[PDB]
Amino acid sequence: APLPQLRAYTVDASWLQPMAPLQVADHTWQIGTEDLTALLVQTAEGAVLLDGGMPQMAGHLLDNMKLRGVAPQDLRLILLSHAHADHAGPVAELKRRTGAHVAANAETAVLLARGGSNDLHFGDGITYPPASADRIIMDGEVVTVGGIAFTAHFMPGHTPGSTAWTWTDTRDGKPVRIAYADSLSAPGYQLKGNPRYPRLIEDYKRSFATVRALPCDLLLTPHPGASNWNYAVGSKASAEALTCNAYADAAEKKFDAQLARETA
Amino acid sequence: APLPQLRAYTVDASWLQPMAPLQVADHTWQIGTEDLTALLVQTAEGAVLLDGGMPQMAGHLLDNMKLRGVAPQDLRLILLSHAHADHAGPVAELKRRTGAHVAANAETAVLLARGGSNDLHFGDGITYPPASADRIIMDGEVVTVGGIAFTAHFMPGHTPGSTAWTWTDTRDGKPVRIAYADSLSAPGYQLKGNPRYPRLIEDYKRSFATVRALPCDLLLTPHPGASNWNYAVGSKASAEALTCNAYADAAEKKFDAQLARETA
Amino acid sequence: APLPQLRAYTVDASWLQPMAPLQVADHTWQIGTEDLTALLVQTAEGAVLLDGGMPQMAGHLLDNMKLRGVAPQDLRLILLSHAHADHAGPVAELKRRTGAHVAANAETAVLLARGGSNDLHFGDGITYPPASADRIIMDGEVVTVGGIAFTAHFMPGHTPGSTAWTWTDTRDGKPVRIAYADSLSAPGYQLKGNPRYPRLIEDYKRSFATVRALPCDLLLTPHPGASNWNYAVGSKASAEALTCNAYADAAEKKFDAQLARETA
Amino acid sequence: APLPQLRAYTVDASWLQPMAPLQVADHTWQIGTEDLTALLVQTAEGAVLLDGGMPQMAGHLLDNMKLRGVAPQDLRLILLSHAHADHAGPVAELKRRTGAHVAANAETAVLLARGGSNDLHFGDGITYPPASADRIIMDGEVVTVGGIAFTAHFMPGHTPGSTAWTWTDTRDGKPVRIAYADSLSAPGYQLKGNPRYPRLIEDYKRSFATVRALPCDLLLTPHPGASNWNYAVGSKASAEALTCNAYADAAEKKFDAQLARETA
Ligand SMILES: CO[C@@]1(NC(=O)[C@@H](C)C(=O)O)C(=O)N2C(C(=O)O)=C(C)CO[C@@H]21
Ligand SMILES: CO[C@@]1(NC(=O)[C@@H](C)C(=O)O)C(=O)N2C(C(=O)O)=C(C)CO[C@@H]21
Ligand SMILES: CO[C@@]1(NC(=O)[C@@H](C)C(=O)O)C(=O)N2C(C(=O)O)=C(C)CO[C@@H]21
Ligand SMILES: CO[C@@]1(NC(=O)[C@@H](C)C(=O)O)C(=O)N2C(C(=O)O)=C(C)CO[C@@H]21
Ligand SMILES: [Zn+2]
Ligand SMILES: [Zn+2]
Ligand SMILES: [Zn+2]
Ligand SMILES: [Zn+2]
Ligand SMILES: [Zn+2]
Ligand SMILES: [Zn+2]
Ligand SMILES: [Zn+2]
Ligand SMILES: [Zn+2]
Repeated sequence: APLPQLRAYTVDASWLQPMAPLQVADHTWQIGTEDLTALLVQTAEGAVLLDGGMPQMAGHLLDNMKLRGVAPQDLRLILLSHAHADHAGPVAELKRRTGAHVAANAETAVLLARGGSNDLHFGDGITYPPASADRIIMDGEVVTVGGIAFTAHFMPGHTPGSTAWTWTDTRDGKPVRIAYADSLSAPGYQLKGNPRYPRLIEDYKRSFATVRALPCDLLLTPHPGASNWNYAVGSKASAEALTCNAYADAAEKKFDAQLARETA
Repeated sequence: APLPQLRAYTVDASWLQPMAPLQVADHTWQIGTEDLTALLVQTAEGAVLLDGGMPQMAGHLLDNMKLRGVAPQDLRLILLSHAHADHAGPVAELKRRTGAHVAANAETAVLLARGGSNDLHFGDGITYPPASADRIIMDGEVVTVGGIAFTAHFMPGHTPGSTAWTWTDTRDGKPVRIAYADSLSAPGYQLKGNPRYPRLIEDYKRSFATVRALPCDLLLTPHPGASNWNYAVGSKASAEALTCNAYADAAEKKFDAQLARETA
Repeated sequence: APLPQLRAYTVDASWLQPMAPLQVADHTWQIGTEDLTALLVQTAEGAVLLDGGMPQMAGHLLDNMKLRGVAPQDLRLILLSHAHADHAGPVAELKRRTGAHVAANAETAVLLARGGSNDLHFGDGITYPPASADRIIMDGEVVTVGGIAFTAHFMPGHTPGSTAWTWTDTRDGKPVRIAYADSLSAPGYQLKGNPRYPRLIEDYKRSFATVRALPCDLLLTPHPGASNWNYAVGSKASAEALTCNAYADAAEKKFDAQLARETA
Repeated sequence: APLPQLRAYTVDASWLQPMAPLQVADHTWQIGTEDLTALLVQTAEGAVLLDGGMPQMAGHLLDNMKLRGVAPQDLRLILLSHAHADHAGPVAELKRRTGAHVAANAETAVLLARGGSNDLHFGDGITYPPASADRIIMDGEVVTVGGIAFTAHFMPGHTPGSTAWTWTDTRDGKPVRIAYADSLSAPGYQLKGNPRYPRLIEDYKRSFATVRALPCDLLLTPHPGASNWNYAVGSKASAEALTCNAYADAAEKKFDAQLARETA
């Protein structure tokens, strides 16, 4: 009776289904897969990448950047929603091949430093190549690349360092406020009495109110289904997209029902 | 046509076949599995562990230490042959649960810090939970725990930081010189003209002569088959064990034949 | 006209004035200097150290532990108030010489990892030997060593990872609730409109209310003058010590007057 | 009798004496001070910096890069001779302000990671802001930026990770082989029987022969006096510069006389 073999982190095939660069605004592009968000922001002084999806998506992201006329040495910054294998996966390979820097808060940096290992809820079941954050960011801090200002909004819950990013782009000259809000889900998390996360419920509740008050005209999430984005239809992808109020309100209802069932 | 799924590092079942603590000398014990070496050294001032095998062997190692009367807080040091997933796997979990420190050289420390990712030959196919080395060790440096002196011998080749450890134990009062020599194999390595490792052949050749001159009465290797150890038979495990000369000479012949076929 | 020479972090002589182990409770001891707190907690399963003061105090701390019958290998844990050079100074040297582990939150860990460099308010003027945190701690998490439970209380302000620690000791069988609250001062900090710390005022205000509600019978601070401790008189050191209410209330008044003068 | 105050790392004023960009070859520039080398290499695809001198020289280096028409975001790589405070000082500040990556070997990376603390010979007397190496380099590995190939040559001795860099530039179309060899000095080092560095003498001797065989037409050293460079005279700076043979031969004679006096 030998010890069990290691089991690989397998996902649905749609998470690894590549797609062409879908345009979100004048400078914002979706360059990930159909069910995983990876936002590219093109400025005059370089490019910014938000999330990267699964670790094996590193080659696909560079091809889309090549399609948008972005050389690897033009990627200047990498911002993260939260440092899980399905979002910060290819960060390590992207740093070695692009010369880009990574900005994250202390909680995301320490989770990124150990490659998702020793997760508060998943243990070591979702490991990915570790990377190091080059700039430590605080709540409400502004990061500027090529004139576009990125304001950080801490929304702890899914991970201790879950961060939502807001920036103002344009759509035919008219300004649009984009809000890339992180996941508000707790899949299989022990909500009450968790010794690894004692104030988990208080952080989720504060994060619900944080997402409601985000300056947002167009909302995006790491998993596009959470905000009803459908990258497959391309032109009509943002048709049924939720607001920040509707996204946080629906997430809180599923959180309260989940908390009530945990006490049962 | 989606991107490929991640594939888990799977090994032969004998590598994960637990065994009772086999005695090597008065203070040296084999507490790993049948085909993976994990040496425990009991002193009066604490315990020292050499290697740990696969990551999922962390629970098995603590049970054997419990069988030998070693509490988790008595493990004081963790020494490594080389920082691969099948040898330094459970190092991260052991540090969190035992309060032990890890001593390794700079090359093993940087490979251990990124959890085996970005391997010079395997890329990211053999990732394990990352750990941090607490003490950086040089070639020929002595580490002393409870009166037993551990001398490091750098033997680069399999990994840039492959290290052999020598210490003198006893067997019924009579001293015996133990040499835990690292692997001298190059499974699928590009030996000549490797841009990631330009002086690979020069390091292997120097490591062959290094193993021959090791002060050794009893030889052990991370994979027990490399030195003809058979942990299954227990009492007669060291019956057909090789010398340091025979181990390095056989490894060099397989290396030269492999190098000659690579040029073909 | 050459560039300026580096300037060393110099303090008042009383901060470096060694003292004998002063007893705070049955198991709690002050083993630092006269104007710098370094708390030693002796249990049956090991010892815990809270803060260490200046970097050059590493030799003095081990001598006091020797006076209390604590060998270097008995120090099991190192807890921190905040990772500044005058409190977490000798942490790096203590880890190499004691085999102890360090527990801190993500913000204290990243500041400890870069040795106090790139401080949000002091830049690189207060660098100390860097150390690595072995266990990442969350708000309200309990750390247990030898039966004594240490509960963490995040109180950001002086540093982003300022932490207060509470544990219950005894004094002749009678239980006493000890609260080691971190500094609530902001010496020369830009409080309003700080780009490195946008929500600085909101964190201080929340930390003021956090200290008021600490379960505390006896209060201690990293700088003993902040809570009116006088380690010099020894037996009557805790005579005029402040409560948690009086400490947080006085710190908030000095904070409000400082904020009002910054707007002037 | 209080503990001693910290003492700052003070150097001669000429080490901090700024100078205008002196031209070494078509693409190689000296942009450091008069007695500290900091080499800038301008290519079409970016710029490469070799060493940076003292930590307080970060502002001076960016001004010279501005004089050469190099924006901060054009510095792509930072190479190091060895990670001491007087050579790798401003590496941490340069990474935060330029978006550049650092390439070094494992021994230089671990010394750079702890900011020069716990030095094998100087202890903690020469601490500088810590930085992290982004790419780990092996002996003989080639690093290419903008068409210029940088070959690494390990020459351990002054530090365990001392590295010499060779690249081929031009001087009016004619190619010139530049060799930036690291220091071969051992100021106050215990050469024989050093427990922190057992094979110190064997590494110096091997490094002496390594420098002799460097492909070199023009030699440069971190301290320009070691190779008889005089940056002050500008146009005639390379007048009396030594060869690789003369530099290694003179360093070995001073090493042998120093070793013979240590035995006395
Ligand atoms: C670690 O990645 C996740 N978990 C998994 O993929 C497996 C392990 C699973 O839980 O089934 C995780 O958390 N995500 C989220 C999110 O909302 O962020 C949701 C909803 C589920 O998918 C990813
Ligand atoms: C990464 O671990 C190893 N490789 C594998 O397990 C797979 C990936 C494989 O190569 O088939 C590796 O190297 N080892 C050694 C050794 O001699 O050290 C040998 C001989 C083969 O087993 C382990
Ligand atoms: C970095 O250490 C401190 N600052 C200094 O020592 C110098 C630089 C200084 O500010 O004069 C710092 O902050 N402390 C505190 C505290 O309350 O924690 C107070 C009140 C002042 O002393 C230490
Ligand atoms: C740490 O920096 C050095 N040492 C000092 O600056 C002080 C501490 C000193 O030794 O007097 C060091 O080593 N260098 C070298 C070199 O050859 O690299 C020489 C010759 C001396 O200067 C620098
Ligand atoms: Zn997730
Ligand atoms: Zn997810
Ligand atoms: Zn291996
Ligand atoms: Zn192996
Ligand atoms: Zn402070
Ligand atoms: Zn202080
Ligand atoms: Zn030096
Ligand atoms: Zn020097």
